Amino acid sequence: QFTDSCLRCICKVEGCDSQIGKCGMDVGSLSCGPYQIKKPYWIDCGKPGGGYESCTKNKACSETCVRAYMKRYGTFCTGGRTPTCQDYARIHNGGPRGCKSSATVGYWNKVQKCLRGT
Ligand SMILES: [Cl-]
Ligand SMILES: [Cl-]
Repeated sequence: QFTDSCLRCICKVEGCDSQIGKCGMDVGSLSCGPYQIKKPYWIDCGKPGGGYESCTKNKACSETCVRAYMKRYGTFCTGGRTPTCQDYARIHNGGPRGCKSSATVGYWNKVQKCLRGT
């Protein structure tokens, strides 16, 4: 299962409480809030909340979205194998195929340093 420890370390790498109420475009598309959720991710997690900006600026609604996204795409990305936090963090960063993409390994390494207290 996608755990609170996994979620917390994804939050930390994305900016977490410092991004409550905030959106930005510096990553290359619009990303909002403590988990830096983009609009297609909010569509894919089931459009929780009052709207994209309303949900993803808010920590609790963002966590509803992330949890739904991991439940929906985790075993999709792994092809049926039980997912781990490595898979969940890599699909947060890279999309539903992210757990297989070399481009998300660096992101997992940052999450894993949080899980190790580095
Ligand atoms: Cl793991
Ligand atoms: Cl790469």
